[PDB]
Amino acid sequence: VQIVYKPVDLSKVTSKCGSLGNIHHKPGGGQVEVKSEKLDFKDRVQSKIGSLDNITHVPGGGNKKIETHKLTF
Amino acid sequence: VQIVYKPVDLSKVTSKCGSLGNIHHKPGGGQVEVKSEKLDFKDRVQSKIGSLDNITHVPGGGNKKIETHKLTF
Amino acid sequence: VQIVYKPVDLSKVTSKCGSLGNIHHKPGGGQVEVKSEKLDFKDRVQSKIGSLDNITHVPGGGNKKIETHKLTF
Amino acid sequence: VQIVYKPVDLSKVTSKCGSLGNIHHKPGGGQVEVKSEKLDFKDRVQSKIGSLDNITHVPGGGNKKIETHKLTF
Amino acid sequence: VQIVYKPVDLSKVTSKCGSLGNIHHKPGGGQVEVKSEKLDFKDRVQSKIGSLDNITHVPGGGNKKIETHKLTF
Amino acid sequence: VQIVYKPVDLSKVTSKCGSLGNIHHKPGGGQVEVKSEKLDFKDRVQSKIGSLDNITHVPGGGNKKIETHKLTF
Amino acid sequence: VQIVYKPVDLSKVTSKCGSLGNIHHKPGGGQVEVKSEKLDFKDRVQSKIGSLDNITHVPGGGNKKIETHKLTF
Amino acid sequence: VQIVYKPVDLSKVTSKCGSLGNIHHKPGGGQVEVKSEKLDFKDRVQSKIGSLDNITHVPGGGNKKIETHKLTF
Amino acid sequence: VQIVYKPVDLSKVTSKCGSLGNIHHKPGGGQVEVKSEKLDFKDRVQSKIGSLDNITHVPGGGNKKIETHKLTF
Amino acid sequence: VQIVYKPVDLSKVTSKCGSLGNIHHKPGGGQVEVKSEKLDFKDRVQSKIGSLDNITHVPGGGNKKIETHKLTF
Repeated sequence: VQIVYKPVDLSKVTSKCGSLGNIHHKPGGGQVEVKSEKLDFKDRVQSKIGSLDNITHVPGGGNKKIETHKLTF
Repeated sequence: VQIVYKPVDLSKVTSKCGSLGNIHHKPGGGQVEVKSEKLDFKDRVQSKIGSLDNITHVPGGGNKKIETHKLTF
Repeated sequence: VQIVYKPVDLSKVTSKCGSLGNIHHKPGGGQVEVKSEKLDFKDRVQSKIGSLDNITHVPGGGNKKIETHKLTF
Repeated sequence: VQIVYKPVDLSKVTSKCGSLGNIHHKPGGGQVEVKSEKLDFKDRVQSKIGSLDNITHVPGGGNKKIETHKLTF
Repeated sequence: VQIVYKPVDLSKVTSKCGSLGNIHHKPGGGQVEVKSEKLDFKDRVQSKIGSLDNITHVPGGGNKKIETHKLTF
Repeated sequence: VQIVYKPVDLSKVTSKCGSLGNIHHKPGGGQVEVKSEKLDFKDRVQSKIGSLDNITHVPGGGNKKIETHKLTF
Repeated sequence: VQIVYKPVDLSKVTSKCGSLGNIHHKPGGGQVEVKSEKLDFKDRVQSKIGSLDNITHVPGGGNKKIETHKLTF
Repeated sequence: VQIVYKPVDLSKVTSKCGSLGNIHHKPGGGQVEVKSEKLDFKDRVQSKIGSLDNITHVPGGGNKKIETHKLTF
Repeated sequence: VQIVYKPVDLSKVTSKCGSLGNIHHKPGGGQVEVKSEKLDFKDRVQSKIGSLDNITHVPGGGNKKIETHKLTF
Repeated sequence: VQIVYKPVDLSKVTSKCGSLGNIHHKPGGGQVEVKSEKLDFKDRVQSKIGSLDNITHVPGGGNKKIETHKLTF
């Protein structure tokens, strides 16, 4: 068996921006209550229990490229 | 058996912007109550239990390219 | 068996920005209460229990490239 | 069996920015209460229990490249 | 069996910035209370229990490159 | 002229209570914005401009008696 | 002219209470913004401009009696 | 002219209480911003400009009696 | 002219309390910003400009009696 | 003219308390910023400009009596 894998990639993900400007993120805080008894978990688990988060994310370009290659014989 | 895999890609994902400008994110906070007894979970699990989140996301281009290649013999 | 793997990649992820500018992140704090009894967990687990986080993220370009290559014989 | 692995990569992740500017992160503090009884955990576990964190992250470019190569015979 | 692994990489992750500027991080302190009884953990565990942290991170470029190569015969 | 003023008062304002009990006042905070230019005021003026107040008032009897007597000749 | 003023008062304002009990006042903080230019005021003026106040008032009886007597000849 | 002023007062303002109990006042802090240019005031003026106050007032009886007598000839 | 002023007062303001108990005042701190240019004031003026105060007041009876007598001929 | 002023007062302001108990005052500190240019004031003026005060006041009875007598001929 002969396998040739050559996925040539010539590419760009780009952006141009003059300015981003005035960004105002001003939340009132609220209130979060979470009640549970038993938390049992495993094997690739991501969790958030009870939160009040504020995220301001202002990159000067946040261009993203995700690529995967899988060859299984 | 002979397999030739050559998916050539010449491409672009792009943007241009003069300015983003005045962005105002101003939430009142509310109230979140969550009640449970037993949380049992596993094997690739993502969860959020009880939240009050505020996200302001203003990238100067957030162009995205996702690509996957799978060859199974 | 003969396998040739040569995924040539010529690429760019880029951005240009004049200025980012005035960014104001001013949250009121709220209140978070979390109650549980037993936390039992294992094997690749990420968790946040009870939080009030504030993140301001302003990179002068936060361009990202993620790439994976897997060859299983 | 003959395997040749030569994933040549010619690439760039870049950014240019005139200035970042005036960034103001001014949170009110809130209040976080977390109650539990038994914490039992193991094998690649990351956790945050009870927090009030404030992060200001302003890199002059925070361009990121992540790449992995895996060959399993 | 013959295996040749030569993933040649010619690349750059870069940034240019005129100035970063005026960055003001001024949080009010809040209050964090965490109550538990038994903490039992092992085998690659990272944890934070009860915190009020403030991080100001302003690198003059915080460009990052992460790369891994794994060959298993 | 003869004026006799003798408004005799025999009275009670009273209360009895076993217990008041469990009182929970838990507001989410909201947001108040007030804009004006010129505030000009005088002669017995009470005012509140822009507020977010929370009052919990639980007296163990808050019985009130208000009485006024005015004789003008 | 003869004026006789004898407003005899025999009275009580009272209360009895076994217990007041569990009182929980737990507000999330919000956000208040007030903008003005000129504040000009006089002659018995009470004012609050811009506030976020939290008052918990739990007297073990807060019985009140207010009485005024005015004789003008 | 003959004026006789004898407002006899026999009275009580009272309270009895077994216990006051568990009082919890736990506010999240918010944020208050006040902007003005000129403050000009006089003649019996009380004011609060810009505040975030928290008052817990728990007297073991806060019974109050206010009385005024005015005779103007 | 003959004026007789004899406002006899036989009275009590009282309270009894077994115990006051567990009082917890635990605020998160917030943030207060006040901006002005000229403060001009006089003649019986009380003011607070910019504050974040926390008062816990727990008297074992805070009974109050205020009385005024004014005779103007 | 004959004026007789004899406002006889037989009275008490009192309290009894078994115990006051466990009082916990635990504030997070916040942040106060006050900006002005010219402060000009006179003639019976009380002021606080910019403060973060914490007062715990727990008298074993703080009963108060205020009385004034004014005779103007």
